[PDB]
Amino acid sequence: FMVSLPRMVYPQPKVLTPCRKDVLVVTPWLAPIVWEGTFNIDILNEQFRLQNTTIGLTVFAIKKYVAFLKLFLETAEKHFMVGHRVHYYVFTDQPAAVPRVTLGTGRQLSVLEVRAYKRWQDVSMRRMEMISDFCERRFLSEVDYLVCVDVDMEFRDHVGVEILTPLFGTLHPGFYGSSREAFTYERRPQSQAYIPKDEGDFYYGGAFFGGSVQEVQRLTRACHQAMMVDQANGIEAVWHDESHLNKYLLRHKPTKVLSPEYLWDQQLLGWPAVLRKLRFTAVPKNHQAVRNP
Amino acid sequence: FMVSLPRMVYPQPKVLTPCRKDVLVVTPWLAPIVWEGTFNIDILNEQFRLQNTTIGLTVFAIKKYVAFLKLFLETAEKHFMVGHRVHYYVFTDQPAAVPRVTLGTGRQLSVLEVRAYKRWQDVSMRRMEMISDFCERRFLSEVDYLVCVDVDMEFRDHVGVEILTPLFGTLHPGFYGSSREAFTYERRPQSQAYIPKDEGDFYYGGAFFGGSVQEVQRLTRACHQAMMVDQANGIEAVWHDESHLNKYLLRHKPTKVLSPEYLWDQQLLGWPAVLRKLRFTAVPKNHQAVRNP
Ligand SMILES: O=c1ccn([C@@H]2O[C@H](COP(=O)(O)OP(=O)(O)O)[C@@H](O)[C@H]2O)c(=O)[nH]1
Ligand SMILES: O=c1ccn([C@@H]2O[C@H](COP(=O)(O)OP(=O)(O)O)[C@@H](O)[C@H]2O)c(=O)[nH]1
Ligand SMILES: [Mn+2]
Ligand SMILES: [Mn+2]
Repeated sequence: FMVSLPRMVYPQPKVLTPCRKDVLVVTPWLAPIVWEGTFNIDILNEQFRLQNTTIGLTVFAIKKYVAFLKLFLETAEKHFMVGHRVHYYVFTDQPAAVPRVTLGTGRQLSVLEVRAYKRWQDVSMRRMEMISDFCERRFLSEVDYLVCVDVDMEFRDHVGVEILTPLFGTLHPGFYGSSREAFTYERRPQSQAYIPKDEGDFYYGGAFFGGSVQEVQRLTRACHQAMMVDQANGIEAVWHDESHLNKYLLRHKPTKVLSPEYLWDQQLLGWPAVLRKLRFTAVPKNHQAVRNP
Repeated sequence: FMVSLPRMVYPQPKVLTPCRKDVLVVTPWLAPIVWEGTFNIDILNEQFRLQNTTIGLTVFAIKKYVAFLKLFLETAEKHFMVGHRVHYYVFTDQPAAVPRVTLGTGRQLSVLEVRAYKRWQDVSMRRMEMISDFCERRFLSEVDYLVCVDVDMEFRDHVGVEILTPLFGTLHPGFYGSSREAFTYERRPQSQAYIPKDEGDFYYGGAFFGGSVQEVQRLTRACHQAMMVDQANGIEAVWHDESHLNKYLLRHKPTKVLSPEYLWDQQLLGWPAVLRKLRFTAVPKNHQAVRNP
């Protein structure tokens, strides 16, 4: 914990030059918004390697979504926390369908067998319960941070220790330039996910969040308990786990926010100038086909 | 610790508008640089009041510097952490010379009697030993954060919970626009404070640093132990405690950096456009007169 950095030679920070002139790089509660140009990865790598950091990555591959694992894991090997200790946790109803992907040194993979729900909405929402539960089973004793992502994705560029913090969310790529009234929060007061039209900082994506194990256990437990209240009341939030994630992060502000570099869809949104890197991207899929037998 | 924010109405953060176009607002290790325009103090106040935060302020008033206490404490009452629990710790060789300043509710003051050294350099440097020591005597059991400042100063504007973080330093007002080779770090390899010409992020001021009690105890202990090594080797760093502070913060990066709004000298430097507020400022003094009998 008490550990000195070695001597390093790198460019001097420039106090009187903004690191970005086109985007917000800090939230109003002083959380960094992580864009390329904001960080020197050499300094961050040193800080996190000196603390012997282990990062857990959770991914759900239930029913037909096992098809996405090979690309997901291959590309994670090229781009996700390279040089750091990584533990992948693949949650699936089909252990035998997990592809045999070759891992770099210091990286391991565990297959966690879980039930499949019929409705895609329930598969998506029940990730919160399943993550919270495994926080006691394994994660508290095995990793320092958890990164919780969608599987229908691939890494195309660096995703590293710059994201690590007690609690982070990611700007949804559909909404980063939108006004809060256009955000697709849950708007029915009868749901635990309700956010009024005059509230909201950002629209966070359900496909990429994380933090310390303690903060992720808190978040996932809270979202699951809220879902259960909604279920008892006969209501399902408009965007499922993402709606609840958004309510949680409004009331418990994240300590870093990831830019849409970290959660993108090039088919739908192209490659705008404001994105210097496209790091973690959607794999094209046919919702109706892939979500049903 | 687990505490939800209430509903709040405030302006939506603007993802595609920088909060400052003229200054760096985040370090390359993703620490916020605190300037006006970077923070919504209403959100921060909520976060810190929900955690029932107590802030300790240490100040040394040794020998003739007791004269600075009345203005220092009066202006702290107007501007420093108003609304939060505050404990002032006045270190002095003359308990009876501490002025009777009226305090707001939830704010208290303790007088800590310490020895006076002859040389101003030693008075300044021995603050590290004295702070580290009182971390066990009182601070661990009494406060959450410590703010450690010069007494030859006055508050002129808000200094609040925006500064609070595990470890912070402040940009020295003489050097915030300077290249690292112009920084007045200790440049003799025989001193524990030595920093080579090609290293250094910022020139931090010895007059304003702080953090959690744990991190402040670490810092002050390390700087005192380094001073003692230098003393045994017959060398005194060029800028005394400030030199050692700079070496420490180079190797243990702060989690926030305060802009020179928080440490200014209007007589020497005026009021540049880049400073929207002048918060904590030098009181004009005659070094030779005030540092000697
Ligand atoms: O049949 C399913 C449906 C969903 N998921 C998981 O739930 C996540 C969220 O669903 P999806 O990616 O379909 O949501 P979208 O990105 O299309 O909104 C997926 O990435 C998978 O990890 C799954 O494993 N199987
Ligand atoms: O005789 C002295 C000399 C120094 N100090 C303390 O040490 C700090 C640092 O010294 P000073 O302010 O003279 O340094 P400068 O700001 O002029 O570099 C002061 O603010 C006081 O808190 C003191 O109390 N008495
Ligand atoms: Mn998806
Ligand atoms: Mn001073």
